[PDB]
Amino acid sequence: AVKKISQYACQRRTTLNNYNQLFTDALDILAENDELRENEGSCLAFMRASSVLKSLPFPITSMKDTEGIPCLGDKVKSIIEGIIEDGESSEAKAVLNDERYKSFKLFTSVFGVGLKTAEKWFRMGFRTLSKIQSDKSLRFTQMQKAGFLYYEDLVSCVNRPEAEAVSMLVKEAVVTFLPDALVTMTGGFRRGKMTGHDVDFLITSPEATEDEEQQLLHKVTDFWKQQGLLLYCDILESTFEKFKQPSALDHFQKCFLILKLDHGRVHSEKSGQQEGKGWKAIRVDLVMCPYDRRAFALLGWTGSRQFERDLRRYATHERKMMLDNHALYDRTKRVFLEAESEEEIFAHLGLDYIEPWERNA
DNA sequence: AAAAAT
Ligand SMILES: Cc1cn([C@H]2CC[C@@H](COP(=O)(O)OP(=O)(O)OP(=O)(O)O)O2)c(=O)[nH]c1=O
Ligand SMILES: [Mg+2]
Ligand code: NA
Repeated sequence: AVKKISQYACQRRTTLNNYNQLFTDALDILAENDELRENEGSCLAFMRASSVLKSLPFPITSMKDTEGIPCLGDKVKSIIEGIIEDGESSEAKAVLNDERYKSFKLFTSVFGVGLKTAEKWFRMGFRTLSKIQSDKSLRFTQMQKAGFLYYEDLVSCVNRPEAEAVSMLVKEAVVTFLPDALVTMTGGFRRGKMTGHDVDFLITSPEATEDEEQQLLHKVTDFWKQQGLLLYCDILESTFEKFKQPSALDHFQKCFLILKLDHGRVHSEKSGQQEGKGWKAIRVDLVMCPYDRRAFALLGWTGSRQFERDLRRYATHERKMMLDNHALYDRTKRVFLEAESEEEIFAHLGLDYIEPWERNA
């Protein structure tokens, strides 16, 4: 009954009602393992397979249900077969018991710790965070110190009442210095997610001067420092150049923060909870972009990561276009394509518009 | 420095 399924996430509608979580959770574990081991192509195969299954409006209950579904190779179909058999993946279970996997997941869960540092610590014989933190020869970056100091709060995922409380704080701070500014919550929460590892925002101003737009993130973070809310701050100045071709991280001015979010600012509706210290450390990402690039930045920062990947792949292989967070370039017409909305980008790409809550690829 | 942060 269902229409042909595209190999591209940007040509699929993926809502949060996942009927194939048994399969997807196992494929996500297998993808994450090849990623920490730096096997791009094998991880890529599991990510694409996981992504297609998330788009299905029904659960896979037999191998005949896998017919006509793209991105399901022989290796992926044997994993599906094993899960149909007893409800569990022996392959994912072996990864979960692997010493490298456990250590890499554990070490990279620390803010300021990436693949290189996790690898360094694993090859040194470390297996637990307790032994890393208490070691006398190791030296930590200021990001890693914050990562270890606020670890429990940061490893606890942010919920919607918390994200909304942060949105109010961001909007009140930004409107203080730029009353004409547009503040949009991006990331997972824009896609309708109930949790996240952080909260993301896109800030833009139609009438700000070059200086007002450069100074805004400094004014907002200083305002929070004065109030004692800024636990961690790292502001990356713009490396954005208007005429370079779109050919990881974008070049806009941005900041990676840890905010002290007072529980009193959260409208939780939840009762029976224990207040403890009365606040929670929340990872917050702010992006400032020039007004004319607002649609590309919004598309880039809304995600999901797989939706973004397939958008760029589709643009390259199907349209001979170059897309990133700053622009869209048409290699045939030899012209940069302008957009005032996400809808105009989809139209330029010849794609049916996919709503933010349908981008959960 | 490389590395981290989306
Ligand atoms: C890191 C990363 C991110 N992106 C885009 C797409 C998403 C946004 C926000 O990032 P995030 O990981 O928090 O995403 P989010 O979906 O909000 O996930 P969480 O709920 O926080 O886990 O950035 C990307 O294109 N490539 C990447 O490698
Ligand atoms: Mg996020
Ligand atoms: Na990390």
